[PDB]
Amino acid sequence: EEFSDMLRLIDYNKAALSKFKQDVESALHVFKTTVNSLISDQLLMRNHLRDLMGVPYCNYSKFWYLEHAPKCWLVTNGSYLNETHFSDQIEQEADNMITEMLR
Amino acid sequence: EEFSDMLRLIDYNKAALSKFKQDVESALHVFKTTVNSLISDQLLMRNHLRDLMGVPYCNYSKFWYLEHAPKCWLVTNGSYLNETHFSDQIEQEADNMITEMLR
Amino acid sequence: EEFSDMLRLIDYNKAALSKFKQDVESALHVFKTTVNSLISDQLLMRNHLRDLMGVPYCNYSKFWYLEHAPKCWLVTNGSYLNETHFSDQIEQEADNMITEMLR
Ligand code: IUM
Ligand SMILES: [Cl-]
Repeated sequence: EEFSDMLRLIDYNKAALSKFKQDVESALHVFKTTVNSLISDQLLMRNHLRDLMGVPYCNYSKFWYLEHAPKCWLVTNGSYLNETHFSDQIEQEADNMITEMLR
Repeated sequence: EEFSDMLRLIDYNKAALSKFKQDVESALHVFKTTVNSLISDQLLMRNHLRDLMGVPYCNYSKFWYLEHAPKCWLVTNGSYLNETHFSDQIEQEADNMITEMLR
Repeated sequence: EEFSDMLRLIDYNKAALSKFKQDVESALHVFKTTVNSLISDQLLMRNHLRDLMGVPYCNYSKFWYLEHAPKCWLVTNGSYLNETHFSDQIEQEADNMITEMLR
């Protein structure tokens, strides 16, 4: 069946996207952990170096800065990256549609 | 219609990819802003620490280094990350094909 | 043919995903190179600043930390990011199925 072959093509596209989303999530977890470690060490350095004491903080808060973005310090204990977890709401709706179709 | 159901499956795959591209773009903007802040603070530190004055710069330019990649300094004011914006050229061509099909 | 039009829609979804995977791989290579340069410079700084000599290393190894994640140093010469290359196993299986279908 040509019908069967087209369903298989759709299934491959769906599976390749799901695997790529998982792979990107895994990669970003490694990047996030690494960048957070650099933030922690940079803060630890700053706290142990008296020659840096006169340097002011920019006091630019996270969200305003993300929308608007030396000098002054930009990195603070508010700079840590949170985990990235991609929504599967669309894929879940597709899965619900398939279960229904399957008669 | 089986026809209608298959169009719906294609539509879900298309929408899930578009949402994931937007989500990745949002995530990379946060990562980029954070890494740029670490570059700025690292440069600010270097400029205020006399014990680092004898350390040379590698003088490896961005593009050659990206293709070829302590020691000497690697990070400079040329290291800042630019914004990432993913092409939708293929999706735009698909949208043009759909508008036409729709008779 | 409606058949021909649906194959074209599947082809656009497949191509848009392949292009996006390539684009993400290109972007992550730039981010990875940049973060590795920040690690190298942070290590170089630490090695030239006597005021940091009493600061201990956390001695948290990469894999346990990635699963479990100042203080002590988190960044070491074991923190460098490796290259990210996304599997195309599913897409390769789809390509093999298409070659076969094509009679
Ligand atoms: O510590 U004396 O410069
Ligand atoms: Cl599809």
